[PDB]
Amino acid sequence: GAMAPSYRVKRMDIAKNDEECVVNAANPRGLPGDGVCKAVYKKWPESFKNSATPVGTAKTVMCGTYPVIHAVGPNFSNYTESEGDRELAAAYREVAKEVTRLGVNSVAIPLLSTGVYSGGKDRLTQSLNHLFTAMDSTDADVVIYCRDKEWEKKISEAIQMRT
Ligand SMILES: CNC(=O)c1cccc2cc[nH]c12
Ligand SMILES: [Cl-]
Ligand SMILES: [Cl-]
Ligand SMILES: [Cl-]
Repeated sequence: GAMAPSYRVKRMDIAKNDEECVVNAANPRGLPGDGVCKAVYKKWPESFKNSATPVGTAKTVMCGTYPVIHAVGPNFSNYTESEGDRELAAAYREVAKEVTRLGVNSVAIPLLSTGVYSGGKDRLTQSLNHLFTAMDSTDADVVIYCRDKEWEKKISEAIQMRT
């Protein structure tokens, strides 16, 4: 475990992370996809061997010895707000199981269902709070990765409001 488990946020490409494993915002079919998923495909393409997994689950595939945790959030274009909320919470609970099983001391993680799968709604708070519910009982250092400058400030605020 980490000596003093922490949350941090960085505004940069998750393919450049400084952590012991990465969470992909995957699609259910193991396709290269777009956004985060395509960045992860360019950096760790070997990790897409038999990475297909259902919505609300996570599947780990090693790229060398580097673990890529493929976490499949719901596409809110297709799910009701109610069912999508349940599947988004479930994906993050499966990420916490995988991070624990792997024995890593740090993990890089994007906010699931906040981009192309957001159904055109701002889900920063919803996705981050499900991230915290899952990861708070883990002892890995968690480093959240984002792109937007306003999102960086809001995620940083949310982390510090708990400390
Ligand atoms: C944390 N987010 C990202 O890393 C990300 C998001 C969207 C597109 C690209 C391309 C490279 N990285 C991306
Ligand atoms: Cl960057
Ligand atoms: Cl997304
Ligand atoms: Cl962002």
